[PDB]
Formats: sequence, structure tokens, C-alpha cells
Amino acid sequence: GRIIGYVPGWKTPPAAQELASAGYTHVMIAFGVFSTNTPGVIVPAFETITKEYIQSLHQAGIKVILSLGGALTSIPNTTVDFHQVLVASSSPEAFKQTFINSLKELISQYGFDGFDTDIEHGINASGSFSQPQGDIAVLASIINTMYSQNSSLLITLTPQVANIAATSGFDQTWGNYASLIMQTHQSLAWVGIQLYNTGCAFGIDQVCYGPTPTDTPDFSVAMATDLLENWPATVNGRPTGFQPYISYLRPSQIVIGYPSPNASGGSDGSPVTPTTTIKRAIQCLKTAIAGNTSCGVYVPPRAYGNIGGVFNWEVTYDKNNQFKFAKELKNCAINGVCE
Repeated sequence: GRIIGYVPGWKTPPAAQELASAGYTHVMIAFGVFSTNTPGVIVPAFETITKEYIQSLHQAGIKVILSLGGALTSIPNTTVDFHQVLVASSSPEAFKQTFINSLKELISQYGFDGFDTDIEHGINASGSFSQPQGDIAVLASIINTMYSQNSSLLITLTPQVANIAATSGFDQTWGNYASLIMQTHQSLAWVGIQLYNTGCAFGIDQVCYGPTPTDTPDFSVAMATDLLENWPATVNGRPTGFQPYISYLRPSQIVIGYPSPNASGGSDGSPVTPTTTIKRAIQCLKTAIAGNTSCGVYVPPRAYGNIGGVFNWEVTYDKNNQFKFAKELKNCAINGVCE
């Protein structure tokens, strides 16, 4: 499995040897944003991150992925809204060609191993959940074309829970990444779930789980389960109204994502889930056996074995906390030894 760290491109990054020693296997450079003047062009917003620094990561054995989108941009004539630049293009085909060429250019120039979809704005639902049109169809085409041309690319999705949790919804918030996953699963290294900055969302049991309380793994386990299982139309004689999500993902394509605390307990993301709970979530997904080192009340419908690992937003917090997030999770996330 994997220990994944987000590296903000507006802060001095930790040394590659510090990250490798802590147990990091992958880092995610935040962020590429979207040109409003050449629709499809990706504008690098990581001034603190050099090709030399990325070489240092590779020399330490860490893979380096370019994260696209994010929450906002301050670069003039840029947006983090995908739809906005897709519709600004002369055609969806021109947009796709420009986006692919621009992404290939950045990958070649910086030596990236792949790219991450952290597109939090402007993945609007069109067509049907099972046969999406518009934004999801175009993004799926970009992902599947990039992977078809280079099956070594690490292509990841980093959804918010509303985007992937069992839902009747299909819009820019609800179920959009679940729809995208059915179109792209064959191309994806992993889907990393943002288990923070969210209200509760539904498990396939029709129970609404949120990140608090953080002393049980239920939320982490239920959200991973929502990606690993078909969404049922009926639960115990009742209609769910759930979209017809069919799971095509392997456990190795599931990553659970959290905010890392600094030494003071501060974080960029709320709430902070302690590493003891994260290990319980992985042990629970592995075994589907409840206990004080494994499942709480929520037990998934089967044992999955080892999932894909863990990420944190973001490594400058973890560094300040002597890399306790990576150090405490690496035996569990990487070697699958969680109790």
C-alpha cells in the first residue's frame, strides 16, 4: 500500500529524504489550475516546487503526481472550475486536445508520474448517472485517453464524500465522482476519499455517517464500502432511491484521506481523525471483524483485504508534528499490519 502526502506549491516543501524516511511513497503537488484565456491549458500554481526538487523525490524513491483543481486560485485569468473552461472552448474536442497536450507538456517538463483530479468545482451532471454527458463524459475521455496512450501514468481521483457516497442525487455535489468512476475505473491508480470538511453522507445501509465522532472508524469504513459495493435499490423492504452505482474498483484502488495535525493539534481540514482510528478503519476493511483494533458498529458486507493506503492534507502540518501521521500509519498502510 501507499502513504500519500499533499505538497502545497505555495509553501517550502519538506526535503525528499525527510519524506522518504517518514514512510511517504507518493506526493501530490498542489495545484495545476485552468487558464480562462486558452481553455484547456493547465497553469502551474506551485512556484515553490522545482523540477530539481521533483528529481530529489524520485532519487528518494517517491512517486510525484500533479494535482489539478483545488478550492480556489489567485492567479489572474485562471479558474478551478472545470465546466467553466470546457464551455469557454470552441468545442469539447478542442478542449480535450488542448487539455491533454497541456497536461503532457507539464508532465514532461516537471517529470510527473501522473495526475490527480481534485476538481471541487464545475463537474456538473448531464445525461444519466450510468451514461453521463457533458463535464463527466469529457473528463472521463481525457482520463481514459491519457491512460490508453501511457498505461504507466498514475491517474487518481480525490473526491469529497458527497461526490462518491450512496445517494439519489446526481449533480455537481452528489454522486458526480461515482458516475465518473464507472466510466474510468480501468484507468485509475486510486480514488482518495476526503474524510473531512463534510457533513454526513450515506452508507449502503442508509445510515448517514460523518467524520465526527473521530473515535470510531465507521465513517471511513462506510465511505470506502460505498465505492467497493453496488448501491442497493432496496434496504430491508424500503426504497433507497440510490443511483445504480456498480462497483468496478479493487480494494487497492481505495485510499482514505485525512487532515494531518501539526505539533499543536492545528490542521488545514476538520476534524482531525487520530491514527488509532485510521488503523481501525484499514483493519476493519481488511477483515470485516469488529473489535477494539478493527470495526466499530459499522461492519462492511465482506472482508476486502488490504486497501490502497492513506493520504494526508498536507505534509507541512505532518512535518511540524515530526511526521507522526506517516510514521504511525506506514506499517498498516504499506505492509497491511494494522493491529
